[PDB]
Amino acid sequence: STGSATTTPIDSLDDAYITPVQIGTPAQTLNLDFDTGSSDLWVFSSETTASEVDGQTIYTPSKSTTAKLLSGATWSISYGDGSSSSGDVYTDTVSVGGLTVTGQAVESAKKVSSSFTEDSTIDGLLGLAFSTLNTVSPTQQKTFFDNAKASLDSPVFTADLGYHAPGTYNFGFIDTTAYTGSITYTAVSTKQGFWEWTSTGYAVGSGTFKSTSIDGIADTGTTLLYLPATVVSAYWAQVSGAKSSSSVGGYVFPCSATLPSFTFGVGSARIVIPGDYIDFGPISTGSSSCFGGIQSSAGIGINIFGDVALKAAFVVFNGATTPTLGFASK
Ligand SMILES: Nc1ccc(F)cn1
Repeated sequence: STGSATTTPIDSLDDAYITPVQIGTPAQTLNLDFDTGSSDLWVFSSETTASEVDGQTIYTPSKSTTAKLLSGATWSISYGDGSSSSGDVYTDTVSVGGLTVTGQAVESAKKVSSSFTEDSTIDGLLGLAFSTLNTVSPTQQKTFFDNAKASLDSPVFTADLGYHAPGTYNFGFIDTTAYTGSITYTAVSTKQGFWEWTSTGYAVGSGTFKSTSIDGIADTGTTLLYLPATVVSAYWAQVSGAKSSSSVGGYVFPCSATLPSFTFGVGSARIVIPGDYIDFGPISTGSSSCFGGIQSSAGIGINIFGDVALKAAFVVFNGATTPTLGFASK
């Protein structure tokens, strides 16, 4: 079997991507944030605190003839940005563009933090990292990918995020028309539960490539590219007027600048992120100071190849016996 769904940026800056997911019987379509950095499938629901719901579409388990309460199961999750959610668990039918999973754990939110409330376009998340990070207690649950894997034509899923454009999440196959050249595969460590790999280096604009090992995770759930301080300092040094701002919370640059590109290594292969992908618009409405898309990972504890980097490439999350990552230019 295979699945294919269109993923769409939530706004003009590509702050996040939403993909419609069908839940329950009859189908309840919720727009979820597919996150290769987490492992909980959670949704806004009929159980979410009224004041915490502001425009999102909710899942009503009582109206699904296939929804079953998972006795005594609860979940609670905290994310890198300080956001969080928690609640109870149902098992229900979940389909992503023609690919169906019966008995998939759907975590119904009883509480969501202010950032989820404020984001009316995101109805919940669909975790695509390794099931070892799933928060369901006392019995840990599996991800949508983990449950569908045995059935897929190939044990893979692909991310093809667009820059100010629609894109695709494919399950079970590799669309050879969606990329140029070849897919270069690289080793994955699942010890932290993430799609963790090692980049062979970087280049800033037309500058010389620095061969250096950068350990990080392929994370579609993180908007920006988070790299070591030395690397990020080398990038922003090429932009006139760029500076690290403690009040804003990162590197800022004059909105009138034309940003240099950023290249990262995948083995001998190179993925080029055009400069425009690194522009995250005014720091505050009407300001001429803009927020950078490449930020330091010094406060995080891990380098993050988020949407900024991934949207420059066709990405294969290969769930074979020994999992690996594939990257191609497109
Ligand atoms: N890095 C993040 C932050 C929030 C979220 F829901 C997922 N990933």
